[PDB]
Amino acid sequence: EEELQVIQPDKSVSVAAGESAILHCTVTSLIPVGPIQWFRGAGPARELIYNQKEGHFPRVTTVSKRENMDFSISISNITPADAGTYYCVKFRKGSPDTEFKSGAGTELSVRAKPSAPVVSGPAARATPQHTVSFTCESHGFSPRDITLKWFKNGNELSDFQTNVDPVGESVSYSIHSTAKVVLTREDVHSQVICEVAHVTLQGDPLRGTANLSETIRVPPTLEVTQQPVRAENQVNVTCQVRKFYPQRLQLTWLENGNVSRTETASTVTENKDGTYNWMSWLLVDVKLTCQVEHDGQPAVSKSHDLK
Ligand SMILES: *[C@@H]1O[C@H](CO)[C@@H](O)[C@H](O)[C@H]1NC(C)=O
Repeated sequence: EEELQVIQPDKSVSVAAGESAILHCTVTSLIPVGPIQWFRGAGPARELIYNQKEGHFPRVTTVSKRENMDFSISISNITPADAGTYYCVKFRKGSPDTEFKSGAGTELSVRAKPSAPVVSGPAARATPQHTVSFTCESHGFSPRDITLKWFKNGNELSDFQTNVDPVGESVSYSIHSTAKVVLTREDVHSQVICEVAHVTLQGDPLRGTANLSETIRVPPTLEVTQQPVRAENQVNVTCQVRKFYPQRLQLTWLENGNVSRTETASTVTENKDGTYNWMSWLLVDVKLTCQVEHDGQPAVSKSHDLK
């Protein structure tokens, strides 16, 4: 009978997060007498995973009598934090029991899905033809390999920068990406999309969206005119506030620098591009000024004179 050998037939095992991992180990001899123990890591600070003779290991279960020679284990509910190299080790009986021979080790790698991509646009709004940044973020996947793409309404974008961290080794990875997007006057109904592809994903990439309606500001055009009034000594003066977004607009009517009336747009019409239209009118050497404050921005105004 040849001397006891500890045999770990698998150099590496790959498990999906949440599943059970099987770590195989068989010993060739029953002598010398002593327990088999499982560890993660070797040398300094190795972690006891299972002890055949005593203790509680709820996650550990035996995969196989006194002539038992198979010491394979199963570990339930795997997480990325279980990744590492596992060693099956034979000890000689004693108090305490001394180490005798170690298996060659089995590397356990764990597969985790990326989290749903979160897309954030800038803090303040911008007008058409401005460039704005969007950030995309996804965490906790392994392996490190991943693919990130950006789209604006279906067209893939190219102007972006991506980072995966750690650059070094870890159990889970994160991805962070920033894309530069040029706003047009048609973006109220537009959407920016960040999609990630990973092996743990059954064909369909995870997507994160951001609606440009939250980011765009389209300033109103003003137009002040005068209408025929039946009664004499009266003129209908109108201000048309057209094609604006969002719908937050305050309008003050002025008479030679004197506040005649203030108003908030309440019932607007909508255009095909998602912007709104509104109009205010009042019955009146004299100047009339239609003064507008759109979405908390600096007042703009058109002035008009009396017949
Ligand atoms: C002033 O003109 C507007 C725009 O045509 C109209 O809707 C409004 O009713 C007019 N005011 C009066 C008193 O007719």
